[PDB]
Amino acid sequence: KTCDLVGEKGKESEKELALLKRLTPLFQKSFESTVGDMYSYVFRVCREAGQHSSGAGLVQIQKSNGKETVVGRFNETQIFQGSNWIMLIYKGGDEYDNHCGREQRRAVVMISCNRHTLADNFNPVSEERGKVQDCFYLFEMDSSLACS
Amino acid sequence: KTCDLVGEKGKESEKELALLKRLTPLFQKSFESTVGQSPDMYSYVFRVCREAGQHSSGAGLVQIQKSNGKETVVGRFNETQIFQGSNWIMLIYKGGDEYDNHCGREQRRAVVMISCNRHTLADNFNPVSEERGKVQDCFYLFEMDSSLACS
Ligand SMILES: O=P(O)(O)OC[C@H]1O[C@@H](O)[C@@H](O)[C@@H](O)[C@@H]1O
Ligand SMILES: O=P(O)(O)OC[C@H]1O[C@@H](O)[C@@H](O)[C@@H](O)[C@@H]1O
Ligand SMILES: *[C@@H]1O[C@H](CO)[C@@H](O)[C@H](O)[C@H]1NC(C)=O
Ligand SMILES: *[C@@H]1O[C@H](CO)[C@@H](O)[C@H](O)[C@H]1NC(C)=O
Ligand SMILES: [Mn+2]
Ligand SMILES: [Mn+2]
Repeated sequence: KTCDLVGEKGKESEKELALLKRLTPLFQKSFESTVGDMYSYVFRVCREAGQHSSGAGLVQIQKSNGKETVVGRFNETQIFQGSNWIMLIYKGGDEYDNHCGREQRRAVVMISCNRHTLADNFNPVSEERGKVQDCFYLFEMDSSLACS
Repeated sequence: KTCDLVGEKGKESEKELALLKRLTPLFQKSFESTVGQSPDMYSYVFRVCREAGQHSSGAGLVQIQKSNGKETVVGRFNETQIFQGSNWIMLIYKGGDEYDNHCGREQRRAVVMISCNRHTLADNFNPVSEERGKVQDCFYLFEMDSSLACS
């Protein structure tokens, strides 16, 4: 299984399919947040990032008790690009219980161009959980694949 | 009138409210860019939290057909979303005019990626692309530079 885009299989956006193809070299990799807090984050491109076979593309692990929360699933992927960046979004994460109208969590990853690395510097920016809807966890990473 | 964020008054995001305040210096400005070839040549006009249309439609970004001057609303500022990263700000206007034959006839949407540029308050507004080949979540993408996106 890989990233699933909106639309029927084989009928998805050619623009999105092309971007997934471009990021293929990153599928085998795993990315983890730094700083050594309370939560750690693990992110993968179109592959299982969690340890519970939940279909997670990005997970949040609470350090004190090992709780793994799915932030976004790769079976609900959106991907687009600009001049020197690529935005990847995984929807369908575990539902909130007291924020955001109890909607499913979502992960938004901004990949910026960096000619010096295939991929690195992955880290969370912030979590927007103060809205009535359309909340999300925001992350950033660098990759030469985002360059033009 | 100004940008309206999701949620009733008092239930809006503290982060979005602060970002909205930060963008104030851009409100008085207007941006334009002409792209495409006839009969599909368009003039895109964009404004931050202010009317961009030549008529009171509440448009934040409009697409003008150069052949007849007809305006199509890409996004309305009464449906604004704004967030920022380390050296960029993303602004989204939903509620544009509905597609008639694409994207399940959903309302158009404008996505503007504002990148940091320490040399200008705002410049280089440029239409990037239009995604109208999906069953949902279609959008028009634009880019622009602004020192306000610098951290
Ligand atoms: O589920 P509620 O009670 O709304 O709490 C929401 C919070 O849960 C924690 O376990 C983390 O996942 C936080 O990032 C999240 O914002
Ligand atoms: O309205 P339909 O028939 O779906 O066509 C959609 C197209 O219309 C044109 O006037 C422009 O606004 C294009 O950017 C848009 O993609
Ligand atoms: C994605 O997977 C989850 C978990 O099995 C499921 O609940 C959801 O319906 C799936 N969404 C899609 C794209 O069908
Ligand atoms: C956006 O403005 C239009 C124009 O009247 C309106 O139909 C729509 O309800 C507004 N969206 C919101 C946030 O209610
Ligand atoms: Mn909870
Ligand atoms: Mn039409």
